[PDB]
Amino acid sequence: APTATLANGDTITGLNAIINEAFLGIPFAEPPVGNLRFKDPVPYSGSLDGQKFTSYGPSCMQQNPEGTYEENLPKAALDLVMQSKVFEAVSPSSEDCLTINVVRPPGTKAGANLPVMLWIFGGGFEVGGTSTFPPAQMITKSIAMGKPIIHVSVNYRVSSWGFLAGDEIKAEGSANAGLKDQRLGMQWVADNIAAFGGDPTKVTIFGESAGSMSVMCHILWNDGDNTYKGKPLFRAGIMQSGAMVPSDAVDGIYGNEIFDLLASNAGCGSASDKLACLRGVSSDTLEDATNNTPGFLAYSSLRLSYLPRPDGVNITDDMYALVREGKYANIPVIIGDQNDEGTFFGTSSLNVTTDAQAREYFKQSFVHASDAEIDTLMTAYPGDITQGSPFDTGILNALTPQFKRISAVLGDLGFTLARRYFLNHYTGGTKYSFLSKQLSGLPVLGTFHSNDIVFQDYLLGSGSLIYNNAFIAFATDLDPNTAGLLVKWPEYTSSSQSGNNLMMINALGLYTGKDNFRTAGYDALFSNPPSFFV
Ligand SMILES: *[C@@H]1O[C@H](CO)[C@@H](O)[C@H](O)[C@H]1NC(C)=O
Ligand SMILES: *[C@@H]1O[C@H](CO)[C@@H](O)[C@H](O)[C@H]1NC(C)=O
Repeated sequence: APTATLANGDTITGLNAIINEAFLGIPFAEPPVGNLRFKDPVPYSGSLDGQKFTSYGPSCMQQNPEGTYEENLPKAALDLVMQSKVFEAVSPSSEDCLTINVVRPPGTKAGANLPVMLWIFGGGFEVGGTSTFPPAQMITKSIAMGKPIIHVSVNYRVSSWGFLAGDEIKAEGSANAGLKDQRLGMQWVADNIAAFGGDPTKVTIFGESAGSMSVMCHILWNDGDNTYKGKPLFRAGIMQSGAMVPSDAVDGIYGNEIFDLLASNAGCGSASDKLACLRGVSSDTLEDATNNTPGFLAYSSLRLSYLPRPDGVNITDDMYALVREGKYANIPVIIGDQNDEGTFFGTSSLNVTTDAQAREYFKQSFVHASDAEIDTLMTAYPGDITQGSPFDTGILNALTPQFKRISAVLGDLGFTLARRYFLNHYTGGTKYSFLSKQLSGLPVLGTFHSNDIVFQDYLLGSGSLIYNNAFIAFATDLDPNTAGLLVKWPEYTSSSQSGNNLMMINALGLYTGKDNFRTAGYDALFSNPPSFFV
């Protein structure tokens, strides 16, 4: 059985899985229960000496997503969403969930000094666990290419438990507990990964969906100061679908509104101090109260109930303003998207069939947008069913007359043109961007949000060349191009550059292209980015 002795001298045992060795379920913070609820995580004080860490612990508490998709998707599309599992609640779950997991090449030991890939999971900041993202395909591929890596994944608090907001959270200085969980997991790696064979100065953080939005928050955290004990906590970042979070400050209208609603639902509506009251209620009361605020696949969709918000302390301002003001870590980044990011989210508003209904849906999801702004938005993404997402499928996939334009707006603001805005203002390091069209022709969803998880962790396809091989090459060497792929990946300087600046994936292989599509959407959306915050 593998062993490792932590920085403090505790010797722990892990698991020999033949194709790798796993140290699963190590606690890194005190259980955030009772009056530690919603507060910053506290370092685990306690001995792990003599203990065995052979299985994943429970995930943190999950919010029910509230989707209807399983009755509107064709069997082919549905089979693939079932597989990524990013839109499902994980089980088992517990408030005592803050554990970290280290998975390494067989025969690895202290002094091997391998690059470390730190994975951050993320379904809508409301669901997810580390147990649903198998490290074995990434590790087996790293060994095969002679660039072995260690895979570390960290649990963090999602939903009310991890991202409650409003005036009282703000006053107490407890905003964005979930991101602080991740950050403390990063410090733990800085202080203990050398004992497992890793090199703390070679950490690349990567994630997909809310986990990718998290990597962006970590680049902007403390105005871009990512150092811990005179060293950087990470040297590179990979963002699979997700850039800045389009959100109002922690004490803005919706953060407050969801707080009041949750406190009433938990039976704290008449408390003078609602946080004290919420730390008093039972785990079941808190879970039920949370499940009475909207889940991300409900009609509110990406007007998310729980998500990272600027607090003036650790995320000091509006994340678009921080990016154009240069307040970020200076690291090399890979950031990319699936071609049809918003189609899965489009299944939430399938009762919107007319333009007037569409106008009301945009006006209620974006409360800061003026009519003029909503008018420009609907001109940039017209009703014309050939111009929506799944992109370039003509008259196909139009579940409703508005499904494809709502899907185009959600995909772009949430993920695809938010990446372009970052790439056009980030000068912190070399930029590499990709866009996948691997699943072209898949009915209703196209190359949908989270399909990369299947080809990164379960199956091999043209996309695995980027999701495994290029990402291991980037983690090791800080250049994707050492993977030795058939196509050379172009460095991205800006969307207006001459020449191909995007690595692209189709059903058969890789090729390059340009990030110059839907410029009208990009100007409707990002001329004044606050107008479309939630
Ligand atoms: C948040 O910001 C303050 C400085 O404003 C700092 O003292 C604190 O440690 C930061 N928290 C984290 C988790 O980095
Ligand atoms: C669609 O359904 C939601 C509830 O699921 C409702 O609140 C909303 O107003 C409906 N919109 C239209 C245009 O029917």
